[PDB]
Amino acid sequence: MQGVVKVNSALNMRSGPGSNYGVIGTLRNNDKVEIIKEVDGWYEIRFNGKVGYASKSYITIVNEGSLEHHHHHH
Repeated sequence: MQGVVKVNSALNMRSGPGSNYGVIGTLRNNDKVEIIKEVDGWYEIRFNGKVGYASKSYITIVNEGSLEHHHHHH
């Protein structure tokens, strides 16, 4: 499992799953991270030996049980 962060500039990381906790670090775009689990819609990721949560809007799950091959749109 590998999560991908998509942000125009940079996405802030938080110790708890909420904006109330506050930013504990800064994440860059195209930054591969390891997802531990999803709680309250928030994704648990680990970076630099630190554990926190990130917004699902800026995080896209890779291979979410996909199986389609050589798929073509329209």
